[PDB]
Amino acid sequence: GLLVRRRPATKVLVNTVVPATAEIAAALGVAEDSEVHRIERLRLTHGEPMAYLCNYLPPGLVDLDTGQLEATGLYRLMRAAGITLHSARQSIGARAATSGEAERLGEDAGAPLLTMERTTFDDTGRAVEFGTHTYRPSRYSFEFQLLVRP
Amino acid sequence: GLLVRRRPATKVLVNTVVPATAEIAAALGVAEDSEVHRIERLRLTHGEPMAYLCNYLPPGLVDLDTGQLEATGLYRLMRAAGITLHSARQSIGARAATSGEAERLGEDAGAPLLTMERTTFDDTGRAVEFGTHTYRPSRYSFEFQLLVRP
Repeated sequence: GLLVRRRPATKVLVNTVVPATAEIAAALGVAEDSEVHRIERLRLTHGEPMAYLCNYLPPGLVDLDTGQLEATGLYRLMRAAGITLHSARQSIGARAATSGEAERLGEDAGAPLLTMERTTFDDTGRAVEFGTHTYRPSRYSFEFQLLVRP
Repeated sequence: GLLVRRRPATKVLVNTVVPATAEIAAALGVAEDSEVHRIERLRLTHGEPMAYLCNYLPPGLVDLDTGQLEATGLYRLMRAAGITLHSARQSIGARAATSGEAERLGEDAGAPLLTMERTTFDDTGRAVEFGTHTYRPSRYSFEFQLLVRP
């Protein structure tokens, strides 16, 4: 079996409620146009922008107060509200940035970005969080160790 | 603790012996300019190029016959020669492709590529393999599941 070990400042840009598109509904297992929470954060290191984090949560899970979010990570907050985080599904990829995300991060439109999409589930196998993220490749990379564990 | 589960055709382009640069020596724990094996593979899916794989092995580990390499994966071959693979260190990133890798893969110079670097160690904690890879982001992504395991 394969065990894993993974090898900044946060500013909230969006804290809203929104109807689920098909992609979001699919990820979270809710109905299209049902309401979900949309959060957007910029993460900076040494005052420079590192990553752009968009997250979607299903209704009635957590109190999403902007501010709490600038203090601690989203997972810590969720556990704090007594959500159990049991697994996550992840895909890591790369894209040319469109004008929007290129601006938010301080980069030219078309410049390569590191992307990742994640869905997080609880004890009962329900999606609890869906994230769609971009990272400045000159500023960030996914670092981990894989271990064969008896 | 965090367990992990991961969610083509191969053509050998280079099978050679080469002096270690500082980067390669560092990864593998050998001396600069000491000799290492350099392998290069193109992986294709449906006859289209998916990834460009450069690997370096320290001397006297495996018989690296081109051909065997078009049949099976590099890890299987190494285990086959009785190497124990115990862990690996990985970093995943993104780059604009330079003319070289852009050509090899069928892409314009500057087009975003998915990159990954990996070092693999055996039972005794020695590097056994160092890989430096590129992936066409429209053709590939890193897919996995993370599990909290009692």
